[PDB]
Amino acid sequence: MANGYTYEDYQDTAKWLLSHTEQRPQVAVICGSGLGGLVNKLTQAQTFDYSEIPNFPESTVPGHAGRLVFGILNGRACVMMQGRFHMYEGYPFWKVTFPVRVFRLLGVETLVVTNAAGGLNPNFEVGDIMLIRDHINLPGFSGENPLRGPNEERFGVRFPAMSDAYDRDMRQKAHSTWKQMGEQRELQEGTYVMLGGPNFETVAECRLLRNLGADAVGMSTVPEVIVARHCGLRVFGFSLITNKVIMDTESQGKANHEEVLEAGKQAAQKLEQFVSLLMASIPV
Amino acid sequence: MANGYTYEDYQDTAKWLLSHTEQRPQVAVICGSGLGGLVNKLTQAQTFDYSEIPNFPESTVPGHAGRLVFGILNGRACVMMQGRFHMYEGYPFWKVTFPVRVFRLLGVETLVVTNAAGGLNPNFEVGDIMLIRDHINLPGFSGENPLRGPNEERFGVRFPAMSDAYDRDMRQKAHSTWKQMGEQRELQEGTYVMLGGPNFETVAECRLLRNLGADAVGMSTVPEVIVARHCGLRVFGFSLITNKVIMDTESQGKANHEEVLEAGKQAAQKLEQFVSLLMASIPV
Amino acid sequence: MANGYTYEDYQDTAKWLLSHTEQRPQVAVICGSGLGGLVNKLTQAQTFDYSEIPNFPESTVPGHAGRLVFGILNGRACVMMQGRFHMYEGYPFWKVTFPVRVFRLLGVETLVVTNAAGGLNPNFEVGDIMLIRDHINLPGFSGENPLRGPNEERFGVRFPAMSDAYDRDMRQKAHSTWKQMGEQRELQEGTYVMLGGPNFETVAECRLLRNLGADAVGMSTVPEVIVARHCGLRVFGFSLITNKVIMDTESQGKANHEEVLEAGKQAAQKLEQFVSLLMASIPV
Repeated sequence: MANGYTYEDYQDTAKWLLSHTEQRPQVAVICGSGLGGLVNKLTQAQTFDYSEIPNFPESTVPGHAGRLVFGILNGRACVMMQGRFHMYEGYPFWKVTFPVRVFRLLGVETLVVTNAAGGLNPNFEVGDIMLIRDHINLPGFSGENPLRGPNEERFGVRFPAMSDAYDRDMRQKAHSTWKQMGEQRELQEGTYVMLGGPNFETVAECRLLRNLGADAVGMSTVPEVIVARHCGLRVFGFSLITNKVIMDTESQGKANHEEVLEAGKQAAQKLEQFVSLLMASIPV
Repeated sequence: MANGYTYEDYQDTAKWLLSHTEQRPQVAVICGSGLGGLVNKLTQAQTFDYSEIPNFPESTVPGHAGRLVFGILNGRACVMMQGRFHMYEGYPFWKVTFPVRVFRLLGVETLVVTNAAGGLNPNFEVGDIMLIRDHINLPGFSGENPLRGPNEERFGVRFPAMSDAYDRDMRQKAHSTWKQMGEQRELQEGTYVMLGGPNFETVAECRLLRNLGADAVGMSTVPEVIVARHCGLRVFGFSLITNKVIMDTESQGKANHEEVLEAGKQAAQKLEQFVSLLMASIPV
Repeated sequence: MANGYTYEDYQDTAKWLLSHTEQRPQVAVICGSGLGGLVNKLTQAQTFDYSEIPNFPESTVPGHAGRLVFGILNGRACVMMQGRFHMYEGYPFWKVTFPVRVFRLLGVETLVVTNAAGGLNPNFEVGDIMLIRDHINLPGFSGENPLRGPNEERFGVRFPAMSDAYDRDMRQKAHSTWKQMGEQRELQEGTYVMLGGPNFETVAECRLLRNLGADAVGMSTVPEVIVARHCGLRVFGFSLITNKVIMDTESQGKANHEEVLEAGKQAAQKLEQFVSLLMASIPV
């Protein structure tokens, strides 16, 4: 069905959270596959299992702890989604994106999204970090959109713009921070295309996706970004290139969630330091 | 769920309409965003709010009055949908397209569809009128189709052809009429691509859509055309180019429903005269 | 809703079948539009109407007999789906693909899929047989996938690979068999793209599909292949090019299910002999 949550449902969850923690984060971070380690840098951390939070869905995917963690990251108060929800789990987008609106009602102003992704751009290598400059919402083309149904004007407008989805200032700061890190490999950047999943792409599909102008492919993020932008949140994020997608038929190989998770560990420290540093650049 | 309306549901609504008006139009016109002024030229006009008509859905979008108006346009009896329904409102296509089949059961033979659209073809300018020569149904690729489910043979066949959707004769007459109007700007023509919405497209999505061979993009029309063709209605229509879609990242701008509606006013008189004149060209 | 069948539902149907036939096929064949004649070569044939089989959906499309036939084809025991299910019938993919998992639970190891398809590659001619080398799942891009929802690990993994969907060895054997047949026309090969239907494509849509790298277009097969691969079945199949899709606007013509079915008859004997011979090449 279309969005089942009323404005009050979001409000109730927000109030519940506010009454269970003294922390008041202005930044929210959604950790994708193999990126749950970001919470490790949090001090004064308070954890809530998704099942404790009224109205919150459940992370069923491996590598998605399913915990909402409040804490200080590089002197900045934040709330992290250690694990997220995906359409392929059977969740409609209005459920997948539930936390984003709750965050808005908590006083959050900035949303950082991260995910594991397959590289479509041939110049990418496993371990690359790609700053998301733009996206292509394939499910959206068919009408599968978290905003489908009556519009809640207390959140945003009926026809929100998406061309400026990823904050220009933050991406600039992101590049500056990367340089301060003295990293060898250049900070990649590009377009992230989202598809439903859960199966991995065929060679024909990959070629098509690259030809559409996509740099990385995944099964998440985009719906959260759309909902964030609809309610006025500043958004920025990145994809951890966990694998090079098979672009030629029978080229000895096939993607697997194992390599995805395993990759998240080698580049864990990398993006973990990066995100912590970015906290300082996030305004307010 | 799949189509919930039985053949009788359509019949009941048709009979209700026939018993409440003496008018018997052979032409139906669906007015899109900012095009509700077309009813203004109607004489002997009788209006029914969608909420009065048994089984009729509700227009919730601004600029969509939500009234079915019967009247004479240029000496021709017609029924106009002052406002339409969209998938992004939460309506499945079988609800969005309900009126089209009712029109068929009223004796209507021709359907004129109009809409506001973003220009993908760089040669288009705001205020341009694009005769729809063909379409690309993105939601249809995924199976979201008003014809999905058991086929009602009393309406049409199981596998209807769409390659000849837009009547060739009418488009020719349309061009001739435009010339008689002595209009400075040439009558544009092209392919209309439909996507779900309600958010506006990203730059990457726009580039992709243009590359797919689309001339204009919108969130309506196509489902009505498919249903019309399935039940044997002659179809023709056009898009009012209300805005030039941002084709380059951060090129100082973003689409908005306001500019869309505001544009519909400047080009209102334009397409209003055009449609009135086309009445004479519609056969029978 | 997401998959409604529990593991037990599949098991119950499998046990029912095993207790009603002594046959134990290791190969399953799904016959598409106009290909129901393949059962004619079966000896020791036992037929079950889909309506007799607990949990089985119903074939509503003409040319789809709706019978599950057990028998010997070229000395090899097989089970054939004389007719299949399609999304456009109103069936969610978890219902369309129900038989594939039942086959797995019957001891089946190989799945042969066949279908009628429109040719996108200009080199194809009506009557051509195209070995499916790869596919493009458009509905999958939007999330419409038979695997959507909680994953049944007793069938397969959460994120199955699809790049190797069509068995390389079988396609090689397929080509060898074709040569032994002394056929004049070369055995075609390519990518099959699936879309929802039930309407036939517009010219713009066709151009787009070809540009995406598709060789043939249809409204089936892909979901069955995904489910087959998820549960470990060896898969291979082909499309009977029943028509050349209109690639140019108003080029005197339009597709129809009649020509589709009529074509299946001329090339019936052709692919019928071909499939029977392939039985010998299928391993185990």
